[PDB]
Formats: sequence, structure tokens, C-alpha cells
Amino acid sequence: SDISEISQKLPGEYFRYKGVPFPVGLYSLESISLAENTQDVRDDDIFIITYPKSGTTWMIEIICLILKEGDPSWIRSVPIWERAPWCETIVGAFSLPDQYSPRLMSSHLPIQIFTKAFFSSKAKVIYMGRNPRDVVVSLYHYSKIAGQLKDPGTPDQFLRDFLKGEVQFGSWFDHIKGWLRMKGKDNFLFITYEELQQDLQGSVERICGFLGRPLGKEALGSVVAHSTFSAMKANTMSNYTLLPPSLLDHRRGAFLRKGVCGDWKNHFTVAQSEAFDRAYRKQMRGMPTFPWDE
Ligand SMILES: Nc1ncnc2c1ncn2[C@@H]1O[C@H](COP(=O)(O)O)[C@@H](OP(=O)(O)O)[C@H]1O
Ligand SMILES: CC(=O)[C@H]1CC[C@H]2[C@@H]3CC=C4C[C@@H](O)CC[C@]4(C)[C@H]3CC[C@]12C
Ligand code: NA
Repeated sequence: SDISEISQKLPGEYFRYKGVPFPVGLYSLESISLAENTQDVRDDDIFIITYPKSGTTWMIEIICLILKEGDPSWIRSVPIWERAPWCETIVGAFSLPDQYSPRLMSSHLPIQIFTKAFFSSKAKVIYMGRNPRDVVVSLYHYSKIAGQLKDPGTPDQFLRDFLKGEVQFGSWFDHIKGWLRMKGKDNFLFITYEELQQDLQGSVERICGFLGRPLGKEALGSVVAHSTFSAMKANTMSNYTLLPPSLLDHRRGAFLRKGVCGDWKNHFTVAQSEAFDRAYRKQMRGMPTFPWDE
């Protein structure tokens, strides 16, 4: 009833924190500032960082499974947003009592705003990226049913806003370019939605190594089985169907929409695709090659 009241008051608008757009209602100057300036970063803390709609939910479920060594009990009985709380939200992981030994947290904050005390910590970060074209599409549909987000408008107008960073959490380009500046540190891992799609078991093993949490063939296969799109779409605790209708309109759509790579080709017209490549080419001039670069 506390979250139900809040959800019904969501305006579907934005406000700015240090030049970056944040959805009104689920975030505030205070909540963001807290996550940015807190000193409570621990050596064994684990952070999942992503630009919205890059497959955060996927990574979160994978690690929740890894932590319990393949046992689905925790993901079956505890809602996902409670198993890996968000740093910047009004009710963040930093404004809640210690309820888990190794803390698992999530964030969409770009590097210049993410918890500053992190740079001198031993805490671990897994940054996940996805083809920005599929990100646009996923974000377009999600916005129509997401209470905190304003309506997208036309596919074409929404695409222009995306390219100019006129969306929640700012520019995708700046987001990923900034975070890749951590590449090289041993407490930072960069992985992509595309890699998990290509070889989920392989990706899971890499994440186990990175976290220092090896798994037997059994637990491994379990993490994989329960991390699959179909399995997660059917898990009431992970698929978001428990949220208030005003926060997420279950009646009109689902958080786990399609779960594939390439759905952008069914939404971008050729002209929009060409305009996107021009923007990408100019913004990603010196960047390394990514799986989504064809
Ligand atoms: N286990 C899984 N396998 C594949 N895609 C998954 C997934 N869990 C979530 N996703 C996809 O990740 C996107 C949500 O991203 P995020 O969690 O960062 O908000 C959605 O993309 P689509 O809208 O393309 O289906 C969703 O379906
Ligand atoms: C504070 C609170 O009640 C929690 C419970 C459900 C949580 C939401 C559940 C899922 C998401 C998706 C994520 O990409 C951004 C934040 C957001 C939108 C959470 C914000 C904080 C919420 C609203
Ligand atoms: Na909306």
C-alpha cells in the first residue's frame, strides 16, 4: 500500500541531476545523491550496471542463482527487486538494513554519477551492454506500459530523442563509453546481451570465474536452466507481474517482451537505420569492435 500509492501518483515525467534525465517519482535528488556520495561500499559487494533495457533482469537472475549455487529457492520466493536492490531509487539498497551477506545491487547510473567511493574500493562491477538498436526498441515498448516513463510518441520521434540522449539516464553512447574506461581493472567485467544469447553456459562460467564462485556441472546447468527467457518469463517473482498496474500495465504488455537479438530490424525503417548508423559512427569513432557491429 506504500508502493501502490506511489505508483498511482507517477507523472510520467523527468527531472535532471547534474544534467542527466531521471524519471520523477521513483527517483529524487536525495536518492541519487545518496548513492553517489555514500561511503558504504564493501570489498565483497557486487554491482550490476547497465544502460536501461540491456538485459539487467537477466544478469540479476543469473547471479542470484550463482550465489545460491543453482538452488532456485531464493528466486522463486523473493521478488527480483528485493534480491538485487537499486542504488539510485527512492528506496535504494543504501537506505535498507543489511539483509544479505554478500550484497548484490543494481544501477543504471552513468560513471560520472555512480558511487564515487567505488573507485578506491575492491567491490566488483559487472557492466553489461546490448546492441543499442535493440535497446531502443525494447525501451520504446516498455515506455508505453511503464508508469514512471512518459509516452514514447512516434517510433521516429522517440528515435531522435534516444540519439540526443533525451531519455532516462541520458545518452547510451556516453553511458557505455564512460564505463568502458574501467576496462582493465580486475574488479570490473564487461559482458554483452549478445554473448549470453550466443553461449549462456559459457557466459555463466565467465561470471563465476570473475566472482570467484566455481560451480559443479549440476549447479551450473541449473543456473542456465532457470536463467533462460522462457523460465524467467514464467517466474512470478522475476517477471514483474506483481507490481501495481499503474507502475507496470500488465494488461497492455510484459517486462520480458521478446528476449531475442535483432528485433530492431522489424522496427527500424531503412531511413531510420541509416540515420542511426551516421550517429553511431560519429559517436563511436575510436571505440573497439562490439558483437553487434556488423
Ligand atoms: N533471460 C532472458 N533472456 C533473454 N532476454 C531477456 C532475459 N531477461 C530479460 N531479457 C530482456 O532484457 C530486456 C529488459 O532489459 P532490462 O532488464 O535491462 O530492463 C527485455 O528485452 P526485449 O524488450 O527486447 O524483450 C527482456 O525481454
Ligand atoms: C521503491 C519500490 O517500491 C521498488 C519496488 C519495485 C521497483 C522497480 C522494479 C523494476 C525497475 C526496472 C529498472 O530497470 C529501473 C527501476 C525499477 C522501475 C524499480 C524501481 C524501484 C521499485 C518501484
Ligand atoms: Na509510460
